[PDB]
Amino acid sequence: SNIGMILKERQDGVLVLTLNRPEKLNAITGELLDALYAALKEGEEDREVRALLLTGAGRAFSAGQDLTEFGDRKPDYEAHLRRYNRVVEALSGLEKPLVVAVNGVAAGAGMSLALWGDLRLAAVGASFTTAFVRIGLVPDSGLSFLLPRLVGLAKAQELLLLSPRLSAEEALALGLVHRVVPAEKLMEEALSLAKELAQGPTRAYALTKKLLLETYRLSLTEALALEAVLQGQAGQTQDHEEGVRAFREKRPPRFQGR
Amino acid sequence: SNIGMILKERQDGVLVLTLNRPEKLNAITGELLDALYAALKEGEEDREVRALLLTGAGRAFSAGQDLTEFGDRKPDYEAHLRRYNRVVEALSGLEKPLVVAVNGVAAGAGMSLALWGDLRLAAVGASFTTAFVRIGLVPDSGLSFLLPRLVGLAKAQELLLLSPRLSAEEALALGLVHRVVPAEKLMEEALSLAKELAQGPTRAYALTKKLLLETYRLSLTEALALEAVLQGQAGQTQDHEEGVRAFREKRPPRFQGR
Amino acid sequence: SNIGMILKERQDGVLVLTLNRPEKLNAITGELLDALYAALKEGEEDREVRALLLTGAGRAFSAGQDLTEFGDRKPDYEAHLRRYNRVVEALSGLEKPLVVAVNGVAAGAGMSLALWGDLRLAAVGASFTTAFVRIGLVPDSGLSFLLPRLVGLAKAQELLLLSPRLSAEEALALGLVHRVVPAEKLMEEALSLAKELAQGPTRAYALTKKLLLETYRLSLTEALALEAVLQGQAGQTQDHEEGVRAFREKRPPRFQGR
Repeated sequence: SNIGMILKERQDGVLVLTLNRPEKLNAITGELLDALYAALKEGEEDREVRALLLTGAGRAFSAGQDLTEFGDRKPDYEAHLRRYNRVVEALSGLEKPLVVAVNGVAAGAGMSLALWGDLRLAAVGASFTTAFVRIGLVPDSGLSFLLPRLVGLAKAQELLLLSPRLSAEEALALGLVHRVVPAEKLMEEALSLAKELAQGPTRAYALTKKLLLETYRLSLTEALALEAVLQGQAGQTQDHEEGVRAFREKRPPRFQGR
Repeated sequence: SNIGMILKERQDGVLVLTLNRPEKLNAITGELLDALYAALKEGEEDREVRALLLTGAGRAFSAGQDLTEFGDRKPDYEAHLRRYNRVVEALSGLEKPLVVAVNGVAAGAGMSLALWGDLRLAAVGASFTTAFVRIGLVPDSGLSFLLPRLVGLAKAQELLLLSPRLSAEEALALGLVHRVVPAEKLMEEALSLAKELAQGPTRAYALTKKLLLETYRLSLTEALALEAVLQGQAGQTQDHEEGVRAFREKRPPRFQGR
Repeated sequence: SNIGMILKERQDGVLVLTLNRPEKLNAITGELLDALYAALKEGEEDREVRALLLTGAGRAFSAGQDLTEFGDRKPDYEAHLRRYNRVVEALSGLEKPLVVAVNGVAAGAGMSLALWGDLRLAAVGASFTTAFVRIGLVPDSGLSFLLPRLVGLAKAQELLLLSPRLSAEEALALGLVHRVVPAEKLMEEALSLAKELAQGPTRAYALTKKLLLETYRLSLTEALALEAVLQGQAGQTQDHEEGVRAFREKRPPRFQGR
């Protein structure tokens, strides 16, 4: 066990975060979410970290909200989500790339959290279930935002209203993940990809993520203006100067994340 | 025939609505749309109804607008659509799940209407054609909203600008429908699914539909806030209390739609 | 060579535009963009033009921005994009249909430009690479707007963050293009399609493009209102009157683009 249930380890330029309540299928609590927030913040502030990798301990990625967090009192989910929505905000705006390695079941808010990865891998055997509807709830933790963007509205309707269990291979066909790998190889493959990202142009990744997060709500005119502003920022980086020299020399760039 | 051209029948918890102008391929008129509005309203108000099913009589689902509704006068489609857009608003915001059973051709506004189903089935032999461009018109009745969300922008461009006729099997591959079934089994299968939905958590369905309708225009911050508000509502339902007990007991929930 | 690097030729009702810096893979410069703007404007103003076709000379469609346009000075990409974003605005709002024929590599802003076609064809052998990230930049020239709409967010993340090279066949599977044809047949097929569009209801195409450009940022209510306004305009065209007569007579319509 560990206090706060988020294991942390640095491998090169990668901060590896592991959801660690395996006896409860990494069920989500406010305590866990505070620890996840703190770990994301530490990774973003750490100049030795250029990428993050998120996975689960044990057989699950996460089964979603721990229903025992709430008393027998009529629940106040508006207040709970207003308090803990900052964690989704933190994932959404992370200024470093995030790889997610889905090692087992991802259900409810566990599915929400997994889908915040920029690049997502699943083990053979892993699964995704929206789950909320089976207990009379709506999608939360950003799932109503992410799912239609990732899989389109037609599949989002079916997945949310009927809550089927999806295999890793079905997840891959829909865009819930980018790659499926055998369970014994998932962490090796996810870490290799995270290490490659940790050598990449971290600022260009950060700014690209911002453009993607906003794309659907902007007019074309607004999107062009935002592209201009963020490209202005990316153009002033040391990494852009390096990138131009490496292309002229037809060699690999040596990026530093600034 | 029936006055207003919308047949209504209740089977258990399902209101079955049938477009009924088969001699004109269920062509849409203002009269028909007023009758459809009234039937949707009655179904939403009826405490014995937990789901709706929409289909067509005869060989078509609907061939779209009846061009004979308009005189030889220069038409005023802005005024016509401003008057009848309330029917699309009613479909979009329905606080009960809607199944559509596409029994034959769905063209123009008939395609628009079919695509408002939450879950959509087509018969083998049915077809979808955007059609508007073939008479020099633009998509209406919400088709410009729904089509890019359901099939993505690339397919929406082709479907709208070239107006190909799509088979049921092509519709399934694009996400225009969720299932294809033999013509003789379509109503049995669509009714079975509607009856399953009529046993489900109707409030969670209603509130999920609201999140989906708004998802693309919201910022992540706004989407999180709306998730919090609607989850607060879903959390106060009798069905959520039931859903938690049924999960703890690992048995099927017995939902009532409140 | 030609001054401004945009070849122009009219074939029937089609203005054919060819990017013409083949020795530099049709690399984009401000000079080229001014010439492209001017050619789009001339085609839109020309009453003998009902469709446009855009392609590249030589082995590339376009390799994107010419990095030699900028001095050794710290670049100001915000000012550069604010100046040249009008060209993307011009493509986005074109009141005639645009076919793109991707004859070879489309990278960076060359990929951006190709994806503004309403209908897009690629040669066998052509390729698409987002490219910006390889020099530490973000997507520009509307690519952050178009790519998630065309391929969905999951594929847009991978394509932008990892910048794989996509084959024509991969592009087709994602929706980056609508058709793949042998290199020796690309211009014949693209011209045939452009000529068909040049016989179509040009106003309905123009107004449909406007609805598509706005669809994701509008509420359903706003989208319905915009459908009403634009359908009102389309309904007053000579082509709509023709379209109704041709459907009643079950013969091909003879559209004029007004």
